[PDB]
Amino acid sequence: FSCNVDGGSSIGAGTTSVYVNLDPVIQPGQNLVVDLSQHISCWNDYGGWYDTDHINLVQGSAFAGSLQSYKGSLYWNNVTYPFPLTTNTNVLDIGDKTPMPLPLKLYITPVGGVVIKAGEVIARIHMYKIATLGSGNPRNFTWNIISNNSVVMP
Ligand SMILES: O=C(O)c1cc(-c2ccccc2O[C@@H]2O[C@H](CO)[C@H](O)[C@H](O)[C@H]2O)cc([N+](=O)[O-])c1
Ligand SMILES: O=C(O)c1cc(-c2ccccc2O[C@@H]2O[C@H](CO)[C@H](O)[C@H](O)[C@H]2O)cc([N+](=O)[O-])c1
Repeated sequence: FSCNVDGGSSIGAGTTSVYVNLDPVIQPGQNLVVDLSQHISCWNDYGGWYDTDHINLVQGSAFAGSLQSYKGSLYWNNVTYPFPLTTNTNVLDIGDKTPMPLPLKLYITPVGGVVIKAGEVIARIHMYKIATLGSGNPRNFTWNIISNNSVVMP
């Protein structure tokens, strides 16, 4: 099982930064929408749904410390969860060799000028993989989400 970010090197586990582009200006009462499906894609390394991979996001996925007061909802594979995650999410099965954009979005409500600083971590999303055959070769991933640009709110 592997993923990449913006079509870069293949990733089988571990921590990777994911750089996003956000609307530079938002109004009071407006949320930021981070569509991670545009950045992270994953696939099964055999194809044909041989040794199908089972992927979920993990309780403890959270905002960056600086943004701890923010509110959020996380969309994963047809379901929306409050963020930070206090439960794991549903499981997404991956079996094609052709990369699948991850069905992952984050909706962020700023609480408490600059609402997002360019270059700062926004959120840390933990992901778990286990496959079907043998031990399933469980793997842990972290996606550290970072904006390329600042966002301001009047
Ligand atoms: O385990 C890894 O860390 C890892 C494995 C592989 C890989 C490459 C070639 C063939 C099979 C591979 O892994 C198996 O894939 C199964 C179906 O997805 C299934 O996931 C199996 O459990 C798995 O062993 C690639 C990378 N990579 O980042 O390019 C990473
Ligand atoms: O090892 C497992 O069985 C397992 C691991 C994870 C996981 C994936 C990604 C990042 C962190 C993860 O678990 C945390 O690991 C901490 C120690 O490193 C620490 O042990 C935390 O308690 C733990 O939650 C998810 C699942 N899962 O089923 O979604 C299972």
